[PDB]
Amino acid sequence: GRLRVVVLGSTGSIGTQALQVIADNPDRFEVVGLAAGGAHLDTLLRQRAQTGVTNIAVADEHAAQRVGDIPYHGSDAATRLVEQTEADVVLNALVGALGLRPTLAALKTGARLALANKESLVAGGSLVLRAARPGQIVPVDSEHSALAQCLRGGTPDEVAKLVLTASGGPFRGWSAADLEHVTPEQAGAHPTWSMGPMNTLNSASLVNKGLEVIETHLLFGIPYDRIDVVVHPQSIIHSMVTFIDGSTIAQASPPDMKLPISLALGWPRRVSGAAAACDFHTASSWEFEPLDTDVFPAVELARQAGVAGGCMTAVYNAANEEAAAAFLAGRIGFPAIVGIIADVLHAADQWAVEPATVDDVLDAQRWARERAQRAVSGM
Amino acid sequence: GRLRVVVLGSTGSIGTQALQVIADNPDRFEVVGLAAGGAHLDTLLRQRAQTGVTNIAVADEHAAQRVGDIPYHGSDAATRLVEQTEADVVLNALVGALGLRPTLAALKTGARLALANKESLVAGGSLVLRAARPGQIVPVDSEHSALAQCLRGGTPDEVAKLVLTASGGPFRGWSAADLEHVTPEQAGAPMNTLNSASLVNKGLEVIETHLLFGIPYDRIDVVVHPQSIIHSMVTFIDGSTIAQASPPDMKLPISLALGWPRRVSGAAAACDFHTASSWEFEPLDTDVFPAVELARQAGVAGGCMTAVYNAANEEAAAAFLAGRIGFPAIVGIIADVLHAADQWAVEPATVDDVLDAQRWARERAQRAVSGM
Ligand SMILES: O=C(c1ccccc1)N(O)CC[C@@H](c1ccc(Cl)c(Cl)c1)P(=O)(O)O
Ligand SMILES: [Mn+2]
Ligand SMILES: [Mn+2]
Repeated sequence: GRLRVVVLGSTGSIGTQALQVIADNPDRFEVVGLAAGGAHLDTLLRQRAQTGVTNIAVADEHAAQRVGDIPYHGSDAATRLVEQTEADVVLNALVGALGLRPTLAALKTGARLALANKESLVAGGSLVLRAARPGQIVPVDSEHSALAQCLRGGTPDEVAKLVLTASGGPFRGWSAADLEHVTPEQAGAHPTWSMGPMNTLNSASLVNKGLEVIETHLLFGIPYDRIDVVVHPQSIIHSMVTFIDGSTIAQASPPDMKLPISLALGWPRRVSGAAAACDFHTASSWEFEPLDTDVFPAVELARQAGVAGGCMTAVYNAANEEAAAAFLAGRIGFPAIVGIIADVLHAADQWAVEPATVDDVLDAQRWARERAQRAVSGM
Repeated sequence: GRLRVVVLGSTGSIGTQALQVIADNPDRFEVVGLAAGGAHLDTLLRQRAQTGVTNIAVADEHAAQRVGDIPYHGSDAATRLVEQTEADVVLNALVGALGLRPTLAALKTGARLALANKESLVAGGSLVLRAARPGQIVPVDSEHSALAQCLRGGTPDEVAKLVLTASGGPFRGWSAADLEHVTPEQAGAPMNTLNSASLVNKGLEVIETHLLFGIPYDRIDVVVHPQSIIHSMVTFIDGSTIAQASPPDMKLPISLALGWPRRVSGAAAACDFHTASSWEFEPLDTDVFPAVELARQAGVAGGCMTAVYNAANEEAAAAFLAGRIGFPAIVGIIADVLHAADQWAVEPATVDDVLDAQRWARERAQRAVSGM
């Protein structure tokens, strides 16, 4: 009855919330593994003391002189923890490149993978899919969690459309001309040595939604031409599924990541009192409007990369990271982020091949960065 | 593959929409029987012509005399059609008291009952429930169709609340004082329309929801949603709500009731999320509209009380239409009648028990009218 949980990336926002859900629900879950990168050693050590969990890994080579009592440490040590720890669920909330090998290891163990790491699907693609059995991957992000719930409304042959909702970001309703000269600070993107500013930039870019469309295709096996994005400023409905008879099923909740986290951990069972429900005793309205795809071409560009397949989505994401970083640094204008991704992709025919190994994904990503760094440089 | 379908009340709105669904899906369904009152004989004869179905029932004896070719005629013609005809699904879209016996006949056959007759469950209560097996009654109403769909979102132990949406009728935001002056014309009256306006329809649907899904009344909520695009929602124990949405079109829940658990391709248009739209929610003004509160009271009391609730409504509704009482007196009289109905919390053993409750309720409502 009690599920054994490995929490990877335990010190970040997703990992800390998952540990609160588990602490609230010791009848349903027990923590059996923790992993974080060496920069987060002090917090990881606090978690060991608080959870009493000693099976912990420092997920990289860093803090190398302070790991004398850590059971796993070094490059790829989170993968080793996953390989060696009996569990029912691996929550992978590692950030970026770190997340890929532990995802692959988790799938090989036969455990459920509660996947928070975007890298795994966006870059890994068919590497990750070929390692998974049907139903083994359960998403942690609000939208994909919404979609997985709404897909319960019918059999696969009855699915007409998947509809992801999007806030539209801070430039919702702006013209191309309006966006020509915006600053990173106008996007709500301010410095911090984390993926925070990148994440907020991707939200302004609509690249966030592009990535979520890619993840949707891979998670649910629905063609790109049947994955739509709708703007919904309230973010109460987190996504919807439209079925062949005309019926749409939607999932709605006040924003709170503990809900989709709880569900991914307990899948298929829901977790009592994980989050607060919508209160239908106070007036509200849920608004929907089309995405302006002329102004925000990032989403259709993600579909184009996705349709090409293989390492093309790794290329899309890696080119975005470089271009977005350039925009953050004040080196390029806002429109050039997606302009650069498009340029890199146009040159990227060699990367439509499926990746044979992790190294092919890494090669595609290095190529894409180099290619994006060139585009940025002149300009 | 082909489900044989008996359509009761074939000439009404639901009936005709159902025939069109069946005609569009001959691989899925076949019409094998029709029943109507006879008021719209033109339609029935036209339906006989288009479907080829000669297996027909007519309530009116003088209207059946008009053709003299109808195998079933009289006050129980529909019931006798159900008893005789080999079917997989009986769609009962008969109106009012006409629907109860046919519902009982249908359940007795073992066929799925696609139920569009509110009276069956609301008045029939446990008598209808005792006649049914798990899953045999499949609701046609948009709200209950939505609920059944949203329940796929989890297991039964995970359900926190069922939330029915209500249009609010044309008198959203009106005071009791405002409602005093309402004419039949303003309330769109047309018994479903009046009930929509008075919120009694929602009251009835709350009772139906309890009896169909076995959720307690204190966990069946109503929210006002004027667009009627969200048709109902379920809130699960983890805080997640699952909602069903579509442009209002009965062909959707009709198709689903006939083909359950399988969906029917192209039954209805989907929401078009490429055009801007707004879905508004607001609480019901329960001071001005207590019909749902009253329905819960009747439901909790149980037995014949919901039969009393519905019959008092119909009498009071008739009085309002006749010009004998004002609009707020409809639900006012329902309350008065229910409050006098302590003796009626007894379980109905037979159809006559239900008819006795309804008689009592009609007479008590009339006495209240003769007061005002
Ligand atoms: O299920 C239905 C219905 C739905 C669509 C079309 C016709 C009837 N009804 O119960 C009719 C009354 C309900 C209703 C439902 C949908 C609409 Cl579009 C309207 Cl006007 C009224 P109510 O919320 O007022 O109680
Ligand atoms: Mn998201
Ligand atoms: Mn209804």
